[PDB]
Amino acid sequence: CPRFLKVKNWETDVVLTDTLHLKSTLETGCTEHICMGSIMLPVRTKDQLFPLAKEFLDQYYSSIKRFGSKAHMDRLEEVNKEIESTSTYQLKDTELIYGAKHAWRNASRCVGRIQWSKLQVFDARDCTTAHGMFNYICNHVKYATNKGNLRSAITIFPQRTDGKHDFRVWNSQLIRYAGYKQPDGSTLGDPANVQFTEICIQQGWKAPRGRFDVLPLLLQANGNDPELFQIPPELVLEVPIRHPKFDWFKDLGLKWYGLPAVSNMLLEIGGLEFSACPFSGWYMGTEIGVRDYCDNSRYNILEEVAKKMDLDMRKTSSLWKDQALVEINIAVLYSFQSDKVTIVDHHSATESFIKHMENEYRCRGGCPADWVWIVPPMSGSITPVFHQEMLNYRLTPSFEYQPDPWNTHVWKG
Amino acid sequence: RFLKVKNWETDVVLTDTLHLKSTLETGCTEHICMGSIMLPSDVRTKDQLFPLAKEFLDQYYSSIKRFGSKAHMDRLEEVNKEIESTSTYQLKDTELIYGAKHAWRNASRCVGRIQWSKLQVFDARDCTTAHGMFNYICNHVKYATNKGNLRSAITIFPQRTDGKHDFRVWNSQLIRYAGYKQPDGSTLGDPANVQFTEICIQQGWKAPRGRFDVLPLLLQANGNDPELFQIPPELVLEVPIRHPKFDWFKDLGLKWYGLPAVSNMLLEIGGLEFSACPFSGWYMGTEIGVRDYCDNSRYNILEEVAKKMDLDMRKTSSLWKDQALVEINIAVLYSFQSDKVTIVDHHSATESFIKHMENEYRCRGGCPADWVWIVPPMSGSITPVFHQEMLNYRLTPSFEYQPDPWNTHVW
Ligand code: HEM
Ligand code: HEM
Ligand SMILES: CNCc1cccc(-c2cncc(CCc3cc(C)cc(N)n3)c2)c1
Ligand SMILES: CNCc1cccc(-c2cncc(CCc3cc(C)cc(N)n3)c2)c1
Ligand SMILES: C[C@H](O)[C@H](O)[C@H]1CNc2nc(N)[nH]c(=O)c2N1
Ligand SMILES: C[C@H](O)[C@H](O)[C@H]1CNc2nc(N)[nH]c(=O)c2N1
Ligand SMILES: [Zn+2]
Repeated sequence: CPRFLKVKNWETDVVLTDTLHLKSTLETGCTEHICMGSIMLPVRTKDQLFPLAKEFLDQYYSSIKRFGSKAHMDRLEEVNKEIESTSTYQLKDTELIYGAKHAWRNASRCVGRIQWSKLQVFDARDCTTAHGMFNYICNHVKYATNKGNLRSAITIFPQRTDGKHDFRVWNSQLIRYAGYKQPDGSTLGDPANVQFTEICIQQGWKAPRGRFDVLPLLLQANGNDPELFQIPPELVLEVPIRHPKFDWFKDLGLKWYGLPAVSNMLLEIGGLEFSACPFSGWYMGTEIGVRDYCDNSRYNILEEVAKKMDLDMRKTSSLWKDQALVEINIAVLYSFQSDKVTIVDHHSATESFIKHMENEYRCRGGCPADWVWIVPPMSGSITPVFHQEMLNYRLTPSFEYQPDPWNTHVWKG
Repeated sequence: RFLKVKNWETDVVLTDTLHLKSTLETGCTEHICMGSIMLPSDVRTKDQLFPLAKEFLDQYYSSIKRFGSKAHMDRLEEVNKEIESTSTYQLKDTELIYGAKHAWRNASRCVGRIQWSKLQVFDARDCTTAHGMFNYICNHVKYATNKGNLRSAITIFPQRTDGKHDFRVWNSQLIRYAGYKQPDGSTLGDPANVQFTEICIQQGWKAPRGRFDVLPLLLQANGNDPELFQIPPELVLEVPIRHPKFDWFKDLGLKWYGLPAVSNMLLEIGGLEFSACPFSGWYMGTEIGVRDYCDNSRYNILEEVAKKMDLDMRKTSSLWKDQALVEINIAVLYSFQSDKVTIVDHHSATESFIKHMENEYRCRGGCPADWVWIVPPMSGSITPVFHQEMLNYRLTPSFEYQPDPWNTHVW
């Protein structure tokens, strides 16, 4: 724990000094003997709860310039009594909004954080049933989509109590396409969603069995068995994919949804755990064009595209894969822009992230960042983040991973 | 303590036990990960040296299936006596070769390690002068180049003694191009070599002030002041860069050297330190086409190529940078292949490394790997290493960074 750590940008020689890392609480997974930097995935008693609450409230009252005020001390007193009496406590609306914005600010794997202070927070802590969850999520989807002019948002459902009454969205993302495993081993739709699609089918979903079927919401309230709901199609904004020069690209039959919305993570604020907290922003082009379309384990279209460009596919050293990859990503950006749906290219997004990061070092004393996730999955070193040294550490409030609900849920019947 | 790594493309999970043998530290802690830091953070004494020797001799004699044998114990005793008596010791040829091959095997930032056992080791421990060093290095360069059919090699000069008599190659690579300032204010040649080029000039180099001037070697023997030598031009194989479809590409006047040879690292074996140990393999295309040619702080040619292709350079979202990048890298590979000079593309190299990883996990119980360096600087996720979890840890024998000699050297 040196008081100071420096990071260097090897393109510009800009050096920054991190002090924020001293406020780090959680573990990284690394030790002095091993680095787990590329590892994807490396109730609560009142004893451990009041320090977490106090730490959070101190940060909140500092940020509003009321540290040590009567208001601050009264709040600490109030939360303390509430914890020792009820074993938990409730956040004020202001503290909830602060908490969610800062969990985003602290998200070291997110390149989009220049936007963190612009987040619409929907307080759904009065929700009690799956039907109510469905209503709240429809409203979030409509607000966030904004007819293509996307707005960042998060909807926060009631916190965990004894761990037996959890709210969960079983979908990993609010909008996703179904995947179907055929008897011959082939896959229709999104191969990554085969298992979840099967769960949905088992729960009674009638699958149209096409290549781009929007999955139903599977929603769990208060620890009850989850229930199926179909998002109104008119709320699901989609973009057919075409290419500005290649007129055959449309006949690939590709489209994607406009709203990226993560729904399987846990929001921790002041020791409290919000197990259902779907959040959404707008896409960076490579997410679709590189990963969704071109991962071997996803739609995997590099082959067909390269064929239609008539590239030399007999030797990898022709770089036919790289050539097709670029065209596909051009087409995604082109399509979204043409239909006036918010999207950002990986050049713009990484450039903005560097400006954000430098701003954060100056005003906050640091910006935790995961290089392995921040660097885009194509053209890495012609973006500025590639050459930027980053320190990764964990601040709270935070977004955390949690087990998949189908592995832990106790079925009521 | 027994760690698992998962491939998220194939769902294959491997179990690493080799990390438990890790000696050196990572830079990371439980509170902060320094995985993206390029460089995280004086003789050895008698007491420090003998356990290092034993650890090494133990793994050597294990490797030849004679662990705990008479010859094993005999060698341990002999080295022990030699250290006690002379405060250092000398490696047997067999041990030197083993150690060098395993330093490569342990290089966590190297994607090319499937080749680790096929390394030609040149023992230059009898070298005493800078002229001797020059001769050894010329022979290395000729052997490794092999008229375009490259062969991996390392040349190992005398080990550090009291630290006052270090052998050093002052160049960071055996072959690189000069960089010059401008009254124009711009930069001619390789911008990353302006400082070194000035030192060469200050030491008396006659610079032709061109865009691709092979730098002279600056060689330091036995702690003496470094001396200048020019590598015979006919030993430095270069490749003119042309494109298989774009006839205008040759007009850029681009070329690059065929031999990638690192000369500024320190080789540690059994606690002994070899401060001058140039090694060489063959290029992966992206090294030249992505980094050397398109880094903004390097030859920075993206804009020029983009213009020749007549792409829309008004908006970043047209991905004109990305399109030019691919074409530049197509040309590099095409040029090397056409001139019959060994090169590997990033798809081929990363596929090899995945096979090497699986081999190492199966027969060794792990493979230390730095994902940040192993994933190529373009088209990351369409190479298999992107989806491969890797554990990074430090085994010896190893190649280590050391301070640049011009900051340490007392003249
Ligand atoms: C507003 C525009 C945004 C952009 C352009 C953006 C960009 C990205 C991208 C490209 C990723 C990587 C996704 C992946 O590879 O699976 C990511 C990850 C992440 N983002 Fe952002 N994001 C945005 C908004 C948000 C918001 C509103 C939140 C929360 C309130 C957020 C929190 C996170 C978190 C927690 C991750 C890690 C995801 C994981 O571990 O699976 N982001 N972001
Ligand atoms: C024979 C084919 C080889 C290939 C294709 C290959 C590939 C690579 C590449 C692409 C890098 C990254 C270099 C950079 O970005 O600056 C690298 C680094 C490295 N390689 Fe290999 N290499 C080969 C041979 C060797 C040999 C023969 C040795 C040692 C005897 C070696 C040891 C290392 C080390 C220590 C690094 C890290 C160097 C640093 O930290 O700057 N490699 N290799
Ligand atoms: C570790 N990868 C998790 C994963 C795999 C496959 C697909 C996804 C995924 C599916 N649909 C939407 C997303 C959106 C991710 C995201 C979230 C947010 C808030 C913003 C943004 N630009 N991107 C991811 C995630
Ligand atoms: C951290 N980057 C150090 C650096 C910066 C700029 C240029 C270089 C460089 C220059 N010339 C040759 C190299 C060769 C690296 C290498 C070594 C070996 C043994 C094999 C290989 N394929 N590639 C690197 C290295
Ligand atoms: C800051 C970051 O660590 C730095 O730019 C690294 C990234 N990955 C790299 N990977 C390789 N192979 N070579 C490099 O020089 C670098 N540079
Ligand atoms: C094993 C490795 O950590 C894994 O493939 C990571 C690499 N970097 C990533 N980066 C982003 N943004 N998203 C990802 O899913 C991944 N996957
Ligand atoms: Zn680490």
